[PDB]
Amino acid sequence: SGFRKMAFPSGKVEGCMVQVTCGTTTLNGLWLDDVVYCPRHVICTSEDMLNPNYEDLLIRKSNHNFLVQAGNVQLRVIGHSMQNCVLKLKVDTANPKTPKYKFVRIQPGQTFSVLACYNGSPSGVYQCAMRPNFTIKGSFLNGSCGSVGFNIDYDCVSFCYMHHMELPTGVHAGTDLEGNFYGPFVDRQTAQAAGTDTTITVNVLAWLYAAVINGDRWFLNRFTTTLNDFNLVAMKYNYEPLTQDHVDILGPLSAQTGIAVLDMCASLKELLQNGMNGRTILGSALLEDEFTPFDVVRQCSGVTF
Amino acid sequence: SGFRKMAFPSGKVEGCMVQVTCGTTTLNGLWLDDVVYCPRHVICTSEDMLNPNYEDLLIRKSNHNFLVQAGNVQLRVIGHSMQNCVLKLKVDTANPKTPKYKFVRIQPGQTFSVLACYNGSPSGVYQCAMRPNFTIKGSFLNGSCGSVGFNIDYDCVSFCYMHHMELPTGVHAGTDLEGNFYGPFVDRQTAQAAGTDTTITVNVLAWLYAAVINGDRWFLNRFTTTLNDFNLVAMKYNYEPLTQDHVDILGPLSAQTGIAVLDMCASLKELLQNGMNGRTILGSALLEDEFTPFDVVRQCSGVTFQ
Ligand SMILES: *[C@](O)(C(=O)NCCc1ccccc1)[C@H](C[C@@H]1CCNC1=O)NC(=O)[C@@H]1CCCN1C(=O)OCc1ccccc1
Ligand SMILES: *[C@](O)(C(=O)NCCc1ccccc1)[C@H](C[C@@H]1CCNC1=O)NC(=O)[C@@H]1CCCN1C(=O)OCc1ccccc1
Ligand SMILES: [Cl-]
Ligand SMILES: [Cl-]
Ligand code: NA
Repeated sequence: SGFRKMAFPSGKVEGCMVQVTCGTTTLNGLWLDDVVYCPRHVICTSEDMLNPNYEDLLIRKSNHNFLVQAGNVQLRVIGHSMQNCVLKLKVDTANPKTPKYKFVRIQPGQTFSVLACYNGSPSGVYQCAMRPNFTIKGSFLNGSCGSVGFNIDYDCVSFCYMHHMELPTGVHAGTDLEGNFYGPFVDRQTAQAAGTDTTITVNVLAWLYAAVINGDRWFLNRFTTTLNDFNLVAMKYNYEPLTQDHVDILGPLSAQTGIAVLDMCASLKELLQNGMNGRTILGSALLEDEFTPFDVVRQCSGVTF
Repeated sequence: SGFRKMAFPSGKVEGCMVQVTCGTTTLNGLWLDDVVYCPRHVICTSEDMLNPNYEDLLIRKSNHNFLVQAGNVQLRVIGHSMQNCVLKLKVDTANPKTPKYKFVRIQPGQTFSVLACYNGSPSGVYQCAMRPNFTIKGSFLNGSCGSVGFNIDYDCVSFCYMHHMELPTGVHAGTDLEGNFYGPFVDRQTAQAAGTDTTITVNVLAWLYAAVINGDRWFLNRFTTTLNDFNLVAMKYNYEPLTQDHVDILGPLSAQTGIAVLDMCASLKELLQNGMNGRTILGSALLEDEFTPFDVVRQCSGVTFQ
């Protein structure tokens, strides 16, 4: 028993991290097969970072302008191209540690593991969720750009995030591995506000199920409700709407606990209206919303990679 | 910016995890060089778990009674020895993925990363702290025994924990890699229970410093305290005593923020008195005690956001 914020084992990703330098700029790259992926703003100076013409800055560059370092070995760049906000550096050597992988784009509410890296060296791993406002609450310092987020399924790494930005409130923004930003953000040094965030309702429900599985039951009650009535409460408390799909997705946890979703929705409804009355749930005084239904089942069933 | 429960990258430990089977019993082992370390209760049967005589159980085993599997490769056991509550199986192959490593026994309050494993395969990684009562608040299911805890400061893996038990309150107990338990626990199914736990005061203060570094000062106040007056108050909330060693360890964080340690103690005293009044600190509505001073310096910027 027990319930912890748990990240995927990071070893398959660690073997892919490299250092990329262009001029005085150094950040991290992802080395898969014979291509290194990194943020396109590696080609920028600070003057460029206000209003960068990435089109013109890249046609000025050549292969020799890029230094790629894998551990203590230099990788020779033999081609370069841009895809959206990502730079693709073709190198002369295929990464012998390349895992089975695919590039995926995740939806708000979904979670992933971040391997925070500096100068091509992994530093730490933690679990994040894509917020409804398309930011992530990460932990990133200067030099972390190019760090990636991922999920693992059996032996297959699904890369979903590359780090690019920190916003004025200290939350973070990035792209998928095809260089498309999550959220209404652009890669330049301008003030860009994260939109007002909301709470991920289906994940709060998933975490309440985890609490029941772990013996925390004080919030269960005799009442049930309907989607419509609950969604009016959700909107009142800046929670995301709950859809029938979310109810279906909570099936496995509803099957494991023998508690109906609209049953649990009535519990969450009262928690929002009355608070916790000085009690905690799974060691938290807040309603936690960065565990997905899949995250709960995987952790409570010991799934292995 | 940001502040997260941050584990070490687990790859160096993943390459050491194997499956150990004896009889119908399977758990995890740690393969370093030509030795596989695992909990000695892998040799137990249903009856033997209340008062196992491990010396008598082990002398009856042959090397071929131990099946060690590294992924898809069977490792041949060529010898075995028991050290305290750990079994050491000599194998005929040295692990080519063995990292630079050492064994360290940690003190209560220290943190480490746990690589939770089942059947020799990693499931996930998370941060833990050794509680003052020598338990850890883990996430462990049947089959997780032999999973290990570690730090990797400066590219050297320091193994500090091997998982052996879940106690009736749902918390967890185990050994160092020399097989000595943390706390008063034993690898028997006889009634055991953890002592009353307490909050790791020096870690809470470290985390309040992290909050200041990241730009939050709402909880500070104009007062100070003596060390002894602080401990008289904090112990009324089941906080561990704060020692001069702890004050010294907090020095670098005090220097970076300009907040004297005993002035931060005065803030904590008021936070215990008042609660947070609807506010949060670094995203939490409770006072967090599983970040050490070292952890905060590891993760936070060296430049305070004034
Ligand atoms: C990230 O770009 C990085 O790690 N940079 C490494 C070194 C470097 C690369 C390119 C150019 C110069 C230097 C960095 C990571 C941030 C910094 C702090 N925490 C993080 O997560 N991200 C950025 O600097 C990005 C690049 C485009 C602009 N930007 C950014 O964060 O803008 C926010 C902003 C800052 C100041 C003023 C206005 C907006
Ligand atoms: C751990 O031993 C394990 O993973 N076992 C897997 C299969 C197996 C191996 C060897 C022998 C038998 C079976 C297991 C992990 C626990 C279970 C649930 N969560 C966990 O972390 N730990 C145990 O079962 C240990 C072994 C010695 C006794 N024990 C235990 O947990 O007993 C609990 C207890 C009962 C009464 C009083 C005090 C403690
Ligand atoms: Cl220690
Ligand atoms: Cl109070
Ligand atoms: Na109900």
